[PDB]
Amino acid sequence: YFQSMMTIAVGDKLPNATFKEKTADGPVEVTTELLFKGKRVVLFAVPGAFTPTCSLNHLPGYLENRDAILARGVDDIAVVAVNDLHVMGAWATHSGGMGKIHFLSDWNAAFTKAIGMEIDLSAGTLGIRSKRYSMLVEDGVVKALNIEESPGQATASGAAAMLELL
Repeated sequence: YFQSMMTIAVGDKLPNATFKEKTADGPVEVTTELLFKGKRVVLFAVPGAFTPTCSLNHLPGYLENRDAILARGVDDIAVVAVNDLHVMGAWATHSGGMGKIHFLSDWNAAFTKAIGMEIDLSAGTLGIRSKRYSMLVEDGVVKALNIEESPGQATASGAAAMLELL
């Protein structure tokens, strides 16, 4: 039932998008151009801020492995979620990730939908969200892509697995 006409893959360019983000300096708007162009970026997506797999497992892994990741030729790290910007900002602060990593709000799932990564987690009270995935993006181009078949899993898309790819 979901649109699979386009499903992002290795080799594809990311569509243009804008993300809102609460930084310590204030609320800002991040474009895909600004984020990705001329850069090697690790992007991971989570079903939901403050949800257990996302908060206890997926994100802490990237925060624990941040320095090791950046030291392997990566300019930036971002997490994206279909959450509003205030929840994203609160999650940045409470996870201890504020200022270490981008926290990108894809509130209406515009980006997520565009790349064909929607998932229905209605039963868990989440509604329409992003699949869990990680990707290595080089000047806006997908070079490595790890999509979880199950949102309760975070290994293939985890920081430890990403480090092995770099």
